[PDB]
Amino acid sequence: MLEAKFEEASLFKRIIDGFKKCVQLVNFQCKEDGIIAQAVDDSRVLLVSLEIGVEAFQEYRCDHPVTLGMDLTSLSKILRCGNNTDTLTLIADNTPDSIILLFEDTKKDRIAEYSLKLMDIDADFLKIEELQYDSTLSLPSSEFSKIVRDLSQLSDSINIMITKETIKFVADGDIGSGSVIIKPFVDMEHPETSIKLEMDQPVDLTFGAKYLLDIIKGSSLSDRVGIRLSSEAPALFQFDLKSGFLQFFLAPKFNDEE
Amino acid sequence: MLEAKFEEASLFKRIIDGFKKCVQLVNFQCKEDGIIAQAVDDSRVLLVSLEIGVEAFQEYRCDHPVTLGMDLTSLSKILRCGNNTDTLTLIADNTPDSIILLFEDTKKDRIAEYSLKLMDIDADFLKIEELQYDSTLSLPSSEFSKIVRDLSQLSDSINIMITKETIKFVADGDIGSGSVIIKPFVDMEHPETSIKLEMDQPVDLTFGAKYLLDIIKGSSLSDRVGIRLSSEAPALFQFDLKSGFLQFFLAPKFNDEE
Amino acid sequence: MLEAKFEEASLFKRIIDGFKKCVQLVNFQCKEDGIIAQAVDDSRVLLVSLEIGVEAFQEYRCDHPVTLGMDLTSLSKILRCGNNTDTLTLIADNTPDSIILLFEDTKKDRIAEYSLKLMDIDADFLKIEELQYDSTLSLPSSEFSKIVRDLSQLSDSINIMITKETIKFVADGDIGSGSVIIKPFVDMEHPETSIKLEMDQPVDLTFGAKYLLDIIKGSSLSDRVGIRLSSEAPALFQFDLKSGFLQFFLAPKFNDEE
Repeated sequence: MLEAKFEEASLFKRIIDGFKKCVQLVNFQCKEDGIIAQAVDDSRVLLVSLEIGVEAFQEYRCDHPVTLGMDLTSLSKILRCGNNTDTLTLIADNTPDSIILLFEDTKKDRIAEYSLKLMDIDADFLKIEELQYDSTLSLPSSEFSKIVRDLSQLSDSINIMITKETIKFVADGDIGSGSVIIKPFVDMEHPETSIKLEMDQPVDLTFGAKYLLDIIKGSSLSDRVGIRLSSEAPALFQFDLKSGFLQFFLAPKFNDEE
Repeated sequence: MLEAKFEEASLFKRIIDGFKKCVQLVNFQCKEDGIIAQAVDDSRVLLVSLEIGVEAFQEYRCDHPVTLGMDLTSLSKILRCGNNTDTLTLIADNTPDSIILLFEDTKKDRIAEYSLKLMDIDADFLKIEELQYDSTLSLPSSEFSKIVRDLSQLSDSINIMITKETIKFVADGDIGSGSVIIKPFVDMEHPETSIKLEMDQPVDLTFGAKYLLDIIKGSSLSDRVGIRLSSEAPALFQFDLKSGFLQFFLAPKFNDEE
Repeated sequence: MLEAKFEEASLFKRIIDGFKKCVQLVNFQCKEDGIIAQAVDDSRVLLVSLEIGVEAFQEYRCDHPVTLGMDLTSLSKILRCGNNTDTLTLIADNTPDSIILLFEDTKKDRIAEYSLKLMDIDADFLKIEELQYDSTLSLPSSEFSKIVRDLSQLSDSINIMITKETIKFVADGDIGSGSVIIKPFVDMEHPETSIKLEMDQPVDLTFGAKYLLDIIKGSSLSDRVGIRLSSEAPALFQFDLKSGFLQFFLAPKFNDEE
């Protein structure tokens, strides 16, 4: 058996929106200590990796490990079916015929029960996070989202450049160009808004804006976004959940296509 | 002559939205005691039947009966032309060249007058309400609307099932399934929200979701919705107006297409 | 050099929306005393003419005259890139390679700099305002906008008719007709809302609704709209800026196409 009760369905809804772009079908490995899920896009340049621990649920129980393969368009369709604030419960049995999603509101009446037919997916799981990235920064998710959205209208390629205490986002395109330059600082009235940066090596990488636009919709899960960039590996964009994370690994455009 | 002054145009606007889906042209029989109107969809599985009495107007006068045949797309276009709160007045003469819609706001200046060319429709009027239905229920229009909207994304056929004190809405589809189960109760703090049910015979009927989605947009006219279901007749969905009603008769899917 | 600092980017954004409809590329002549710009639509029936004086800026400096030819779709794309309240600064040099747009918010950090490649446009500048128009009226921009939007759904041609103290807007079309009749008055509690009219000659002109819909989006720049109409010239619709204007000259439909 498996019973995972979210305190508010909105968290699961936004987690799956993190995947609803950018990728199609997903395996959800539920183990005794929580849920992991991974998904690669078709061009195989962006991996989405979710980890929800037990404390991020209001209740959680998994007797044996169980893998739930799900169509994200169909699961999203099912996930529009409550309020954001209803307690959504995932329920499955030993070898799962299908997953069962059980909503419940503050008015304990009229409980709604959906069921998603589970598909079969072959689980090629990737561990591609490095130990050392060339630079690490963190900034408010809102601010990263606006930078990406704005620059995405000038060209289809956004270029992130890190020098000593200087983070430069640039898009040069046919019509024109744009450049947002941010610098590290500590806001004392609100550590909400600070911009942290550790630079071990300057970086100059360029990413497709399609994918950065995909990545920034995790802003609805975390106040802040962590960006680990490296010339030797895909870049990592991390949104921290209440004891968990949603991660986007994105490969930069190559040298000759910059 | 005919002068029918709505206190607020929004009521007429929402009544015609009740028809703007699901059907195209409509006859409006205006008699000394108010307005009736009827309209069948093309597949001839859903009838929309409106009755507005005199008291639902702020003023009403009809010397002789008169039938106003109207294109609902065109009348809707005309009906976007004020505020929701302006006093809309229908005006016609003995044998009507066309209908005249006269708006007026709280600032008695700049009055706006539209005219809709009347068409010719042959009035095949249907009296298909039964005396006894197998079961009758009533529930808040908001709640019925959310049930229908949610379940409509899983399959194109919603199945209503009434057993002793148990009302079950179910959609099973290709991707998955959903089931909302409600039970009768009396809310004392708010009779707004109660769920009434009289069951003389259990029912198990299945309706096309296209049409239930059409039906639920009468939620903007009434706090509550009344559903009379029967295996021997089309189901009746009723929204009560201030001394009147908007009714949807919907034929269930047949036995072999369930 | 040229440095023109708007106190709020929203003004420039709305000015360019005034052009984003109805016309494609535009020359902006910046001289020592401010900015002028002109643009004709393809059918050559509507001219848009902007004049921003120095006081409409929070800061302004232009050493020598300079013409900035801009793609309005591309400049609009760039103009979605801040907040409405950031101080947008236009910057160019003696002979301009391209225009530079520099945003700045209340939080003086992270300043964003865009650049629009300038095109080459041949400046056929028109001075088509008359001395005497047949009639002049002024009314709230909101009210003119609603009249146009409403009447635009009945036909594609709106007909403005001015008699002694009577301003009549009419659209007769295939489906039906509509007519808004306004009359001059002075509101004392709010000169905001008054309707002024000087009639030297009655007018009966008819305008394509495509273009009136284009014209009314200047409502976001001025509380009021001034309409000079004449049978001997294109009609002039004027929105007054804080020491400036946005003007729409629109040729009426001819006599035989009324």
